[PDB]
Amino acid sequence: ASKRALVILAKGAEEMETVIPVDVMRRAGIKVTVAGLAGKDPVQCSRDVVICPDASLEDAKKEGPYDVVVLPGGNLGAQNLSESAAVKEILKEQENRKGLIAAICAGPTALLAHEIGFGSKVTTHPLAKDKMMNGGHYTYSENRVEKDGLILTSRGPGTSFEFALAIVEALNGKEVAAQVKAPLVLKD
Amino acid sequence: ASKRALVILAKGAEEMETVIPVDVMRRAGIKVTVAGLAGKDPVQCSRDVVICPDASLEDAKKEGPYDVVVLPGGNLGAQNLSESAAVKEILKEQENRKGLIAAICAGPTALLAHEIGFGSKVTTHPLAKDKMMNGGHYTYSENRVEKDGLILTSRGPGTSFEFALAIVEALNGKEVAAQVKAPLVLKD
Repeated sequence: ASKRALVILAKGAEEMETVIPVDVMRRAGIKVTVAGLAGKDPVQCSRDVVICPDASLEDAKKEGPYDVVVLPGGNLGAQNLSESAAVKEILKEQENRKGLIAAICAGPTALLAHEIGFGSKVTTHPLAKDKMMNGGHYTYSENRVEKDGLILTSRGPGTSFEFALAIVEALNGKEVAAQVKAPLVLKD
Repeated sequence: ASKRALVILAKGAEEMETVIPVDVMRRAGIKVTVAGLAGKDPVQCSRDVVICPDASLEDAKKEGPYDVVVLPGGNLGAQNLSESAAVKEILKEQENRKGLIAAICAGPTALLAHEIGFGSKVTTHPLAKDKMMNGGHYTYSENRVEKDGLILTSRGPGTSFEFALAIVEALNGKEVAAQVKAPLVLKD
């Protein structure tokens, strides 16, 4: 009866956009797997924070399905996610089974690379808008958090808490999200 | 001409309160050393995020002095910081040379354990107030960020961005903090 989350961690990922959702989701009782794109080895994030993943993406792929797949941002991290065939397979499968897909900042540009969720309203970091909108396959939003169907997007490191709590609300409901939120000392 | 920051990382530390200041400070051009209390080995944080430190605290101690010493929160992380003699030596030295000391959430309780900054106005996480105020050696504040002399404190994971930007402003000034802040997409 426990929900499961997959966080895909690639070199150059924004470590704040990786750790906040993982932390907040585990506070909500969600079983989170931080899967290294390139294997089990430690991952050097965009600001040189080094994180040890829980598993390789190859191994975590076999232990699905997941209720949410989370794509952190970071320009170079998002590029690595966009070039990976394993990520394409995971996202297409998740879209087919109508599971939740969550991406923040530059992360949503991986959805375009893999042709995921065309026609959805999405947001990105302001600096990633032009890349996300190449071809006009999505409709752009400036909301700090945007959810259209099974596609949940957010804008930047400073929206990471709202992004993470939106996932919790989608998976575990509004009451759990509010309980998890109070001890964090968030402003609004 | 480069400012230097020391972040002391112990088991049970709150990984969000560790990664946000490190990331934000490196965005500000500050040279940050994430020093493992127990050595160079990876550190399991409070929500099971595993971080590889840049150096052992023993090694980082020799490469001082630092313009700021940063103590993350996390109840068990703060207890480990409070029991460490090496931390006592670093903090007392930092206080004598009138360097900045920054602690967030449960982190400020390590200041009480090591008799640092008595008489200062400080804040903590609401759940750590009673422990911080044992003996009445400080004056308590409910501000999200509190700075009294060389003691800078903050309340919780949700104040981590404001806590980190206050450090940048103290070290590099108000203009740099504002430049670093804009791309984060913070609300206020």
